[PDB]
Amino acid sequence: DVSGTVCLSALPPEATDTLNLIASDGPFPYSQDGVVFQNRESVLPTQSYGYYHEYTVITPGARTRGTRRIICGEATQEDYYTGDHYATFSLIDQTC
Ligand SMILES: Nc1nc2c(ncn2[C@@H]2O[C@H](CO)[C@H]3O[P@](O)(=S)O[C@H]32)c(=O)[nH]1
Repeated sequence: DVSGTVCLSALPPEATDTLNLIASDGPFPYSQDGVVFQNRESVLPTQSYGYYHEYTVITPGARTRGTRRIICGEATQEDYYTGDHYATFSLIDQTC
């Protein structure tokens, strides 16, 4: 299940940077950005393979990719944020 919707303005600023890179088709800072997210745990709605893609949301100061990600779906404005490495997701509202 999706935890609710959150205003893009309420997420860390780096989430806005990721969304802007997704709108321009990169380039992305990590080679793992844009790979398929399989939704293996069934947390997001069931869809065909390839419907979802995952992108890193940079954690300031981290040496690794950390735990924040944006997951996009194929629908218009369907983007989810996770701050705990795919345990919970919120739908991102880009209008606020
Ligand atoms: N938990 C989880 N991670 C996934 C799934 N599909 C892809 N990933 C992730 O996205 C990338 C490719 O498999 C990997 O980098 P990462 O974010 S560390 O975790 C892996 C999935 O269904 N579940």
